[PDB]
Amino acid sequence: PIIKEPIDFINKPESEAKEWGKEEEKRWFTKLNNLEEVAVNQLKNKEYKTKIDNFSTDILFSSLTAIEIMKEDENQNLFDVERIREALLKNTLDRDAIGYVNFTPKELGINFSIRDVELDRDISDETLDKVRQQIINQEYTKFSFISLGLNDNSINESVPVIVKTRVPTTFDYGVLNDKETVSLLLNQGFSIIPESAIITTIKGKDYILIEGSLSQELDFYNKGSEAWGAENYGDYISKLSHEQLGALEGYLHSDYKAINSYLRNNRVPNNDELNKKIELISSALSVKPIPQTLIAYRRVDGIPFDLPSDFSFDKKENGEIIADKQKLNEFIDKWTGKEIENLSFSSTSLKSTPSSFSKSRFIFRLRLSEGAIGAFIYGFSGFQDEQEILLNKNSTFKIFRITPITSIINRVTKMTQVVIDAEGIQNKEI
Repeated sequence: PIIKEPIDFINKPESEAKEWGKEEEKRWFTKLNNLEEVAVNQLKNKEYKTKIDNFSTDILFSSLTAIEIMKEDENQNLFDVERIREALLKNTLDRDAIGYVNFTPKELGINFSIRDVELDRDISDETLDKVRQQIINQEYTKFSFISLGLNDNSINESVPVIVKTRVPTTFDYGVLNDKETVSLLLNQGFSIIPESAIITTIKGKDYILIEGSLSQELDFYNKGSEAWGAENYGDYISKLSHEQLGALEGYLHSDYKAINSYLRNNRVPNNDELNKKIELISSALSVKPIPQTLIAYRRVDGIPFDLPSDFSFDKKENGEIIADKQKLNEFIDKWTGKEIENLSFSSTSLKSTPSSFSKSRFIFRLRLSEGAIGAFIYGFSGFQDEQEILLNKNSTFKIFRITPITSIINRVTKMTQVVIDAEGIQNKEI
C-alpha cells in the first residue's frame, strides 16, 4: 500500500528540488569517509567537475601500466575518481528517477545543425526526421560519470537537444547542487539508446526532446576480460576440425603476412593454396560466432584514414602541449558516418590499450554484434595475455561517433587520441 512516486522535479518549484537535494546530500555524506567527502565536494566547482569527468574518461583508454604508475605516484586525480566511484557505491535509489542526461548533439554523433530556420531559432520537421533516422535505436556511451538534471533549470538554452531518461530504482547515485540546478551523479559507462524524438518549445525556444533508455553495453575498456573468452570460447578448439585448427594456427603464427597481403591485394596474383587456407580460416571463425553483443578495440595510426602514420592531434601553445581543436573538429566532421573496410582478417582485443599500442591514437571501439563471424583466441599457446578476437575477412564498419580524449601514456607523456565508435554493416562488395 501507499503508491510510491518516482523522483520527478520537472515542472515543480526549484525550491522543492533544491531542498530535496540538500537533504539527499546530507544523507549521502553520513556514509562517506573524509577523503570521499573532499573528492565529492570539489565537484561543486564546475571547472574541476569538467576536469575530473574528462580524466575519468582518459583512464579507460590508458594502459594498466600507466594506471599503476599513477597509483604509485599517488596521483590525486586518479584517487579522486576512485573515491567518487566508491561514494556512489554506498548510495542506491529507493525510487526510479526522471530527468535530463548531459549529452550534447556532438555526443550523439550529430555534427550538423538543428535550429536551421527563422534566424536559427526553429527546427524543421525535415531536420527532426534526419535526427530520428540517425539516432533512434543507436547506443551512445557516456564514458565519464553521467549527470541527471532534475528540472528545467538544467537545460542549457544554446544546446538544441534535450535527452530525458528514467534511472531505475537500486542504481547507485550521488546528488549535486549549484544555486539553481539539482542533479544526480551516476556511475561511469552508461549509454543512452534514443527511442523517440519530437520538437518541443520551452520558455519560447525550440528543442529536439529525445526520450532515451538508459543502458549498459558490455565493455571492458582497458581491463579486458579473459573470463569472457574462457566462458564463451573454452570449448572452441574442441569444435574445430583438424584442418580448421591447422589453418587458424598457421594464420596466428606464420602465414599472416602472406594471407594479409594476398587479401589486401584482391587475391592477385591468384594462389590456390592461400585460397584453401583462407577458406579454412573463415570456416573456423564461423564455428562459434560472437554469442552476444560486446565492445572490442583496435588501435591504429593515421594510415587507414589516408593520413601520415604519425599524424598528431597535439600542438604547442606557450610550451604547453594541448589538443589542436580545429584538427579534432575536421576529423570528427569528415569521418563520422564513413565506412571502414578490412580486406583481411583483423585483430581486436577486449583490452582497450595494450601498452605496445599505447601511442596508436585512433582507437576503434567496435560493437561486435551477436552472430558476427569471429572468435576469441582462447586455448592457443602464446595468446593468453592478448585477449584477441579475430574477425572474419571483409568485416566492414560504419563510424557513428568520434570522441576526443587525452590518453595517459606515462608519468610525463599525454597524447590527444580519438575513440571511434563503430558498428558492423554489410561486407563491402568485392
